[PDB]
Amino acid sequence: RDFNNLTKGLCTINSWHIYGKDNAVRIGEDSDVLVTREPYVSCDPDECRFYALSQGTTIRGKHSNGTIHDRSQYRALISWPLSSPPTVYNSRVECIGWSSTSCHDGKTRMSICISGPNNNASAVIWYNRRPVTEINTWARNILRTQESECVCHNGVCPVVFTDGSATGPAETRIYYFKEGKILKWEPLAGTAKHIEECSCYGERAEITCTCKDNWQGSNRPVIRIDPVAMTHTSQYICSPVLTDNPRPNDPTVGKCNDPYPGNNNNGVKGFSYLDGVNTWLGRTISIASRSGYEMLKVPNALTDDKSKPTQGQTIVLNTDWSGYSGSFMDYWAEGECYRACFYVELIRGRPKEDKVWWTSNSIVSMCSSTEFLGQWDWPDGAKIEYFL
Amino acid sequence: RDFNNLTKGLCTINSWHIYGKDNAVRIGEDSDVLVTREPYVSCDPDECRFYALSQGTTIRGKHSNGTIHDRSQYRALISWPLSSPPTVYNSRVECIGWSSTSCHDGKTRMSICISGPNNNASAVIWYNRRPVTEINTWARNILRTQESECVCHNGVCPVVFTDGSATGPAETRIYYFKEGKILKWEPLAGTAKHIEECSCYGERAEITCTCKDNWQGSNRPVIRIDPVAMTHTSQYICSPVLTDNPRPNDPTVGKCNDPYPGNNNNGVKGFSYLDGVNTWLGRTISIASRSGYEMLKVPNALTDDKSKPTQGQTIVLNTDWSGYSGSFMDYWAEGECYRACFYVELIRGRPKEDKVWWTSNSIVSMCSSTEFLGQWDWPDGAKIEYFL
Amino acid sequence: RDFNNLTKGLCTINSWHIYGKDNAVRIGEDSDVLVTREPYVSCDPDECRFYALSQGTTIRGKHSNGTIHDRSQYRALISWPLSSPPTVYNSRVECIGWSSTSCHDGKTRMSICISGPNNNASAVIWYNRRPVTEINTWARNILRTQESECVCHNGVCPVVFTDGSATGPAETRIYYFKEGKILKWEPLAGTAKHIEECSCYGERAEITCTCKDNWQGSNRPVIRIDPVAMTHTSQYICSPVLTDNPRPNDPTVGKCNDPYPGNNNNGVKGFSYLDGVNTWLGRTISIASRSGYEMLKVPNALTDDKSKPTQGQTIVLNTDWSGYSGSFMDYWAEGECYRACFYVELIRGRPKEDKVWWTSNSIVSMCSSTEFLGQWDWPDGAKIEYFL
Amino acid sequence: RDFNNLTKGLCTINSWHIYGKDNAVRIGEDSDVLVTREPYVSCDPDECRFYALSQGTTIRGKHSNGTIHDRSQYRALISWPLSSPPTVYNSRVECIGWSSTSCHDGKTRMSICISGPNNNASAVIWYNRRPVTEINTWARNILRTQESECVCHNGVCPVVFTDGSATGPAETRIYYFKEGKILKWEPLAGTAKHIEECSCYGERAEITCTCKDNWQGSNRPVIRIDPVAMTHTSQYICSPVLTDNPRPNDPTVGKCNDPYPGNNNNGVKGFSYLDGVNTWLGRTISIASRSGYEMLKVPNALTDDKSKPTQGQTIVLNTDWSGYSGSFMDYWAEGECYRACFYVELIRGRPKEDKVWWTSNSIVSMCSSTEFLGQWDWPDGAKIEYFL
Ligand SMILES: *[C@@H]1O[C@H](CO)[C@@H](O[C@@H]2O[C@H](CO)[C@@H](O[C@@H]3O[C@H](CO[C@H]4O[C@H](CO)[C@@H](O)[C@H](O)[C@@H]4O)[C@@H](O)[C@H](O[C@H]4O[C@H](CO)[C@@H](O)[C@H](O)[C@@H]4O[C@H]4O[C@H](CO)[C@@H](O)[C@H](O)[C@@H]4O[C@H]4O[C@H](CO)[C@@H](O)[C@H](O)[C@@H]4O)[C@@H]3O)[C@H](O)[C@H]2NC(C)=O)[C@H](O)[C@H]1NC(C)=O
Ligand SMILES: *[C@@H]1O[C@H](CO)[C@@H](O[C@@H]2O[C@H](CO)[C@@H](O[C@@H]3O[C@H](CO[C@H]4O[C@H](CO)[C@@H](O)[C@H](O)[C@@H]4O)[C@@H](O)[C@H](O[C@H]4O[C@H](CO)[C@@H](O)[C@H](O)[C@@H]4O[C@H]4O[C@H](CO)[C@@H](O)[C@H](O)[C@@H]4O[C@H]4O[C@H](CO)[C@@H](O)[C@H](O)[C@@H]4O)[C@@H]3O)[C@H](O)[C@H]2NC(C)=O)[C@H](O)[C@H]1NC(C)=O
Ligand SMILES: *[C@@H]1O[C@H](CO)[C@@H](O[C@@H]2O[C@H](CO)[C@@H](O[C@@H]3O[C@H](CO[C@H]4O[C@H](CO)[C@@H](O)[C@H](O)[C@@H]4O)[C@@H](O)[C@H](O[C@H]4O[C@H](CO)[C@@H](O)[C@H](O)[C@@H]4O[C@H]4O[C@H](CO)[C@@H](O)[C@H](O)[C@@H]4O[C@H]4O[C@H](CO)[C@@H](O)[C@H](O)[C@@H]4O)[C@@H]3O)[C@H](O)[C@H]2NC(C)=O)[C@H](O)[C@H]1NC(C)=O
Ligand SMILES: *[C@@H]1O[C@H](CO)[C@@H](O[C@@H]2O[C@H](CO)[C@@H](O[C@@H]3O[C@H](CO[C@H]4O[C@H](CO)[C@@H](O)[C@H](O)[C@@H]4O)[C@@H](O)[C@H](O[C@H]4O[C@H](CO)[C@@H](O)[C@H](O)[C@@H]4O[C@H]4O[C@H](CO)[C@@H](O)[C@H](O)[C@@H]4O[C@H]4O[C@H](CO)[C@@H](O)[C@H](O)[C@@H]4O)[C@@H]3O)[C@H](O)[C@H]2NC(C)=O)[C@H](O)[C@H]1NC(C)=O
Ligand SMILES: *[C@@H]1O[C@H](CO)[C@@H](O[C@@H]2O[C@H](CO)[C@@H](O)[C@H](O)[C@H]2NC(C)=O)[C@H](O)[C@H]1NC(C)=O
Ligand SMILES: *[C@@H]1O[C@H](CO)[C@@H](O[C@@H]2O[C@H](CO)[C@@H](O)[C@H](O)[C@H]2NC(C)=O)[C@H](O)[C@H]1NC(C)=O
Ligand SMILES: *[C@@H]1O[C@H](CO)[C@@H](O[C@@H]2O[C@H](CO)[C@@H](O)[C@H](O)[C@H]2NC(C)=O)[C@H](O)[C@H]1NC(C)=O
Ligand SMILES: *[C@@H]1O[C@H](CO)[C@@H](O[C@@H]2O[C@H](CO)[C@@H](O)[C@H](O)[C@H]2NC(C)=O)[C@H](O)[C@H]1NC(C)=O
Ligand SMILES: CCCN(C)C(=O)[C@@H]1OC(C(=O)O)=C[C@H](NC(=N)N)[C@H]1NC(C)=O
Ligand SMILES: CCCN(C)C(=O)[C@@H]1OC(C(=O)O)=C[C@H](NC(=N)N)[C@H]1NC(C)=O
Ligand SMILES: [Ca+2]
Ligand SMILES: [Ca+2]
Ligand SMILES: [Ca+2]
Ligand SMILES: [Ca+2]
Repeated sequence: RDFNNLTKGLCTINSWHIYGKDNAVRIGEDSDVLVTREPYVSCDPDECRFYALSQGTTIRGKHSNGTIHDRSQYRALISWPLSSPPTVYNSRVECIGWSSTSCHDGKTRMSICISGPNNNASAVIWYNRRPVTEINTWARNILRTQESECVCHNGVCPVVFTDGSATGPAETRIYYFKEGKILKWEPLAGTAKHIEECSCYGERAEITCTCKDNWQGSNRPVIRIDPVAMTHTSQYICSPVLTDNPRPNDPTVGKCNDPYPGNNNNGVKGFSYLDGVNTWLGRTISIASRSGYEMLKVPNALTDDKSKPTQGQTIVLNTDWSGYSGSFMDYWAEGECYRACFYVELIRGRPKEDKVWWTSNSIVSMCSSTEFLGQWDWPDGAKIEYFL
Repeated sequence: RDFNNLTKGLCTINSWHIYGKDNAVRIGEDSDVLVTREPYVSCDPDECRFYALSQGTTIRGKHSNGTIHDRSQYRALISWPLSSPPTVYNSRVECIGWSSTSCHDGKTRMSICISGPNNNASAVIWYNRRPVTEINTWARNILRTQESECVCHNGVCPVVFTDGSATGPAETRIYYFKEGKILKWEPLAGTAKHIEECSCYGERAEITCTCKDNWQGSNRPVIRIDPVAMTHTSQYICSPVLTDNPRPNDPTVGKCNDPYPGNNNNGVKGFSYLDGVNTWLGRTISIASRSGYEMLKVPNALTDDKSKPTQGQTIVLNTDWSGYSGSFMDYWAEGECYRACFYVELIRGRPKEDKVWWTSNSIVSMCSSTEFLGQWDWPDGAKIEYFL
Repeated sequence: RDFNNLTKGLCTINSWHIYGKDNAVRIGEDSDVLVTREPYVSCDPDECRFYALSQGTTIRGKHSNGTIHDRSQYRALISWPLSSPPTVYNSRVECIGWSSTSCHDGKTRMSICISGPNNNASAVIWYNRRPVTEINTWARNILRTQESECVCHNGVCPVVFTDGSATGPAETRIYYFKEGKILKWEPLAGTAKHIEECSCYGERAEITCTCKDNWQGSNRPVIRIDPVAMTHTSQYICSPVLTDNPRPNDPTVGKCNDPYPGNNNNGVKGFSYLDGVNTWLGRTISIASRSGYEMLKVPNALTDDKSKPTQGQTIVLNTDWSGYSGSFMDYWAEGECYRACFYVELIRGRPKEDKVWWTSNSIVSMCSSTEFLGQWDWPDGAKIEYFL
Repeated sequence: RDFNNLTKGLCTINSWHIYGKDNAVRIGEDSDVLVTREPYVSCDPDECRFYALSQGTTIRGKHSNGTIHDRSQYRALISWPLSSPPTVYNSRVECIGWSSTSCHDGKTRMSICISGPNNNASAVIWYNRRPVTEINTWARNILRTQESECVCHNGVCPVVFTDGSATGPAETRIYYFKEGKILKWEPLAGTAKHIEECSCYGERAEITCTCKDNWQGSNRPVIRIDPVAMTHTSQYICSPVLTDNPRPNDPTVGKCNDPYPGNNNNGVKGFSYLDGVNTWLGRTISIASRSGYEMLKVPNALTDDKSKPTQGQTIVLNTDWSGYSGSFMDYWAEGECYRACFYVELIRGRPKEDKVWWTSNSIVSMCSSTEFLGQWDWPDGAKIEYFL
């Protein structure tokens, strides 16, 4: 109809309720489920769906062998109905590639897939299910993007890309697209020293992205975008409650404009909702691996370098595998505020579970409640032994 | 379009004709059919569908082992086309949880799923396929609901929940929702001493629910709701034709305001159509187990403590497994009256058939006919030996 | 929109072109295809679909054992997209039962399914996908109907039923339905001595049905219905080109008002297009079994007791299995005339191929061409050995 | 809405970006994927889809044995969602046959399938999913057509057919259809000596077809059609960059009106975009077999007998199997020009890989970019060893 405008602020997050869960690995042990990774969720005005990067093979299929690898010509961005698993028969291919993002602007959806060899990748921007724009690699070193939904305001949908090293300074760009066409792009500015896999959400005409500093930071970089002025700023979450993985133990004081040191060249895509006292941070429980997942209310985490938790909710037990996590919201729901939501990728198989030769995942997702709801843990649920 | 109003009375029930049957277990022996239990049927203005609580695994899959358990993080309310089986590929997830209800108000559908650990469950009310309201457990002991469709009148859809003990007094509440929001809730009143899994239907602006007294009664409790005044009453079916399971043998006189004794802490979800002489009761044939199923016309069963059958129809032979049963009607059919319908859950596997390690079911459903139709029996039809 | 009226006459049939073929048995050897029999084809104003009586199990499934049987509680009328096979995942259940008919009146579709034990069957008439009318058995001996599409005119859709003996006189009735309700019914009249499984088509406000006299006739009975006056007549195809199976060898002169003798208590559902010189008869090639299939142009077959073929087209070689055949036409196609179409059921398995324990079929269908097209034969195509 | 008119010219082709890839063989190793060959792509105003000739069996099924054969009664033209594989459950049958073409005219789609024995084949032209016209073989020797999409202009959709010898002169005809009806047909004229499997595209009210001279030419014949005047011309691509397979090595000067000699009675369906300096030719890398695939910019290839490449892009490595290739464009995209697209059939199995008994393929497709994008190679990706 008309382009959606981020006119509402976030609802008060007093807890998280269960939103969707596909139990993909459990079900796929005996049905035609595609092997995936790097999942996310994204809404259209009339439907919300699960998204991920297929590996072009079923879990039980013999081609599942070797799916620990990230980039191949057999990957594609696929979407499927909320809480169903990604099967061969219900999965819709949005585009071909090994890194993606996608978002609805209110009128139609823009999906972006990057493919190519390491030194010669290219992004192709689809709008209304047709290819419209193509961007060639600028640093010739794995052009890559969010791995979660982008956000639009009045037709303008900013997207963060990175090209270059994962263990040194790289070239991050913020592209402002409208109907799949490039209106403008900027180089990253601010104090964030390295940007990877941004998780974004929008409220009151501002887009907040919590990304990942693979190079040096255990605290997360944040990019705040003005989609009207088409400008942005960057910094790090000030809080001592560190949210990358692996990471050192929490200090008593964090860093606002520098990476918090202790772990180099590693991390995991993650997210946060930064809204004054209504601030909640997601993170793996383990400081060593992608294990467990919890949400912590840390009032003013973005700007207060001594902020610590005032409330929390466990999502996945530390005795269960987690993985990537990101933000999304249903911008087309009823009500006066946007309900914060997130998903957690539950990785199974390699490298942690190496008795099998594949790597896949299932999805669990939650949204906020103004109630103070009791908590449950939500594991993948599959028994690896069955796959042997 | 507009909210549906219960303006019609029930059609005269002279017999029952076959409405739907999915043969899920038979078919699932060699196809991707989800393991389920606690099924029901519910209509939208343009389609009627089968509903149930998936176990997040196929019947043939290795994860089917252990599906006798009621509550896990792998369950979800799913719906699928009438008479098809619940497959991985055609099942639509309505919400995540291990206890549910769902009903269309004429404009859109409300679905409710409760999830959580025993002492910390929570309900989330979805409307128009979006989460709108959340209710936290009030007694910290398995918050639970109908397991069959709710009913709406002018946008108001009452739902009965219970939280607390299954073998003592508990806290039952009647919530009146409109567009997924709570307009009001009451504690249970009347003479019903324990309420569980209510089966409801609406006619002439009144909603009748035949539930289950797990604690003491072999006769069924009944809750009659006024959706306009948002008030209700409760009692027991007076008739000596006892309809819970297990149960004692039928006496010559029943009880109108107290549970009829003889069996404690057990039962099965069931239903009835209470309409003066046009009254029909459903029940298992066996007084000891979920075996067989028959419909009995017992004129004035609700108010006459000596009422006995004047007609009957066998639905499932006593040599076949039955299970849960509930009511639903197509409130959007043509004609001057609402045609009473019901379903019977045909449970296969554990605990009765323990050579297999799973528990699932298929569905058979009937609706009333003004004709006096010949009868057939409708068993699940699967051979357990094939699964070995 | 509006009720369809049979305002056109048939197109000139100079040959038959391929219309649809599902290769169900071939495909089902390694995919989830339901076991069926008694198939047909029927069109809606915007789509034409394949129909059949499912056996409630896949071909490869263990429950396929015993599917030679005709009537069980696991059968249902299902429809699926033209030329696809009937799979567990794309098959839509129209109603439950072991004998059926279905037709679109221009506004919506009426489907009829009969179920029950032999001495207590009942038909339930569905309209707009809802049950509207029920008819109880009148002779208590396998109430049964067409097994192919009915035809409508201005909302009136006549249907032929038979109840009683298959090897003696029985009680055949012609019901005139409108919006699923009974406007009227007549007993069969005319000279046809036994009626079973009528195949019908409509043109110029008249409905012609070529049925089967199981009891005595090797020539086929014909019922011509006036859907406006709601009256009919009956006789036999006069031609010596006999079209039932099994049957004696063709004589030089046939019978117009009596069954042509030589074979008792047996036959196969079949059809014909009776249109003066534009007359074409379908029949198995073998006079002994359901083997082969050919179309023969026999000018004035209905009224000329010495009529013989003037042209022909082989559909299935005599070295291939055939089975039931019936008529249908797309009453919503463009043009000035109705294009005659038909299907042939290609039965595989029992009783002819008894190395397997199942009985199923695939479908081949043709429509007429005003051209004189070259001919091909169209067998099922499956290798039974593969199923062993 | 209205008939589409070829009002735009082609966009400038500076490179090719990835458009779609189904990884059918990889996925089909463990899921219900139909065996196919002779694929293509074609767009409707609201969706673009993959098309191919099914073999009426899954790859893993036992009936896959023998699928190297081209024509059987078990083949059919099927279409399915872009980039999904052709499965039993998502494939839509357009018509029955072993040679086809299909195109949308802006209002609805016309699909053509030819079936029959070698000496008695016939084409049936479907429009709006209904059979409208039939054409009988004229030379009684494998009536055949494009194997890729046709193109329409103001309702007129020209189609090229050939009937007769594949190793001598044959009878090629250009049919001009409108709403499935024949407006006119011509015999082939011009200098092309043999025509087979034309690949066509339209721009600025002209339709260009790059076909295949099976008999003598290693250079490709080209037919340019005027859909308004309903006339055409024919010649060969003048360029020395030879594009058939097998073929001799490239000379320094090609032939404009005669087949370039060196290889007789063999070839492969292929295509080209002939647009002055904006000219790009596709071809297998190997001069001996269907191996590899590359796109070469050869300015003025059609008219310049000494034209050589000025740029290029590898699509499939010479160490990977290729096969048929053809053109299509989304005539309903936004923008001022038509974006040239093409697909490459990646054949697996027989005759090159004879350890398996089947022959199938997957699809890769690209469209043009005005950017100068980095290149990747796109192989089928399946491991034949897995199928053993
Ligand atoms: C039914 O449901 C309800 C609803 O969920 C249940 O109630 C919930 O219970 C939760 C668990 O207790 C509770 O969650 C905790 O909240 C704490 C904050 O509240 C307390 O402090 C505030 C502020 O003073 C008070 O207002 C309030 O009254 C409380 O006293 C959080 O602080 C908790 O998180 C910390 O502990 C958990 C382990 O429980 C860690 O995993 C987590 O990371 C936090 O601790 C680490 O990080 C901090 C900050 O740097 C460190 O100081 C600390 O030492 C830890 O550091 C180590 O571990 C991390 C992670 O591994 C590592 O990185 C680091 O290096 C160190 O090694 C926790 O979030 C809910 O708030 C509460 N909800 C409500 C509404 O009440 C109820 O119990 C359920 N009922 C039943 C019967 O079960
Ligand atoms: C073709 O189709 C038609 C249509 O279906 C067939 O006709 C139907 O036939 C049915 C079976 O006969 C018949 O059903 C019965 O109806 C009885 C009522 O009708 C009779 O009584 C009235 C009132 O006097 C008369 O008007 C009428 O003329 C009849 O005489 C019911 O009473 C029957 O139910 C009871 O019996 C069945 C077993 O048949 C039990 O399973 C059932 O539970 C009922 O009996 C128990 O409960 C009562 C009440 O408390 C006890 O008194 C009794 O002892 C039983 O108690 C024991 O068992 C229960 C259950 O296990 C246990 O809990 C308890 O503790 C005890 O142990 C039955 O419903 C249809 O009405 C009739 N329909 C029509 C339209 O005619 C026709 O036969 C078919 N044709 C062919 C050829 O087959
Ligand atoms: C390319 O395609 C075209 C198009 O299809 C091919 O041409 C077609 O060729 C067909 C086969 O020849 C042909 O079909 C036959 O048509 C005959 C009628 O035409 C002839 O007679 C008329 C009338 O005189 C002439 O005008 C005309 O010129 C011809 O001379 C039919 O009579 C044929 O059917 C009979 O024979 C077949 C076997 O071929 C039987 O299966 C069939 O049942 C018919 O015969 C039985 O029944 C009759 C009637 O009672 C008996 O008299 C006779 O003895 C048979 O009876 C026995 O068998 C039956 C069945 O088993 C049994 O019940 C009974 O008891 C007995 O045991 C046949 O239909 C097409 O018309 C023709 N089409 C066109 C447009 O030309 C062309 O050949 C193909 N090209 C190539 C290269 O292959
Ligand atoms: C990142 O991405 C970019 C973008 O893709 C990469 O850059 C691309 O690199 C490509 C590979 O180098 C390049 O493709 C080549 O383009 C050549 C034309 O450009 C050159 O010539 C022009 C004209 O002078 C100059 O303007 C320009 O500056 C260049 O110098 C083509 O000529 C190439 O094709 C020929 O070679 C390939 C092998 O590479 C053959 O397979 C192909 O068939 C062509 O050669 C055969 O045919 C010709 C013509 O008849 C014969 O003369 C020749 O001998 C060959 O003949 C034999 O082989 C054939 C086929 O088997 C057989 O039939 C025959 O009988 C003989 O046996 C090639 O197309 C892109 O244009 C370039 N793109 C851009 C935008 O720059 C970049 O490298 C990537 N980066 C990294 C780090 O990898
Ligand atoms: C989001 O904001 C823009 C205004 O920036 C709205 O766009 C106006 O919409 C009306 C109706 O479409 C037009 O007549 C105005 O000219 C539009 N645009 C501009 C850019 O001025 C848009 O409608 C808003 N979206 C919603 C859902 O309200
Ligand atoms: C059910 O009853 C309510 C009246 O209680 C009907 O609601 C009225 O509908 C008309 C048209 O929508 C409005 O103009 C009235 O104001 C509506 N409501 C009220 C609450 O007064 C409703 O239309 C009835 N439903 C149907 C199907 O007739
Ligand atoms: C089939 O015939 C009936 C007439 O018998 C047509 O019905 C008339 O349709 C118009 C528009 O719906 C009404 O105003 C007339 O009263 C209708 N009916 C009768 C029974 O008189 C019907 O429209 C015809 N169908 C078609 C497709 O033309
Ligand atoms: C393609 O061209 C034809 C003109 O040749 C357009 O057809 C005209 O369309 C308008 C509206 O439908 C009619 O009133 C004219 O009579 C139409 N036709 C002719 C043949 O004169 C057609 O609309 C054009 N297509 C598009 C998409 O613009
Ligand atoms: C305190 C529980 C009382 N109660 C109603 C039961 O135990 C019911 O028993 C039965 C049962 O089949 O008897 C299954 C139900 N299972 C299910 N809905 N998943 C279960 N309810 C819950 C919520 O687990
Ligand atoms: C008294 C029965 C006479 N009759 C028409 C038959 O026996 C038909 O025979 C055949 C048959 O293939 O010959 C199958 C039919 N099977 C089927 N429609 N399920 C069956 N009809 C019924 C209703 O069972
Ligand atoms: Ca890091
Ligand atoms: Ca009880
Ligand atoms: Ca007979
Ligand atoms: Ca050649």
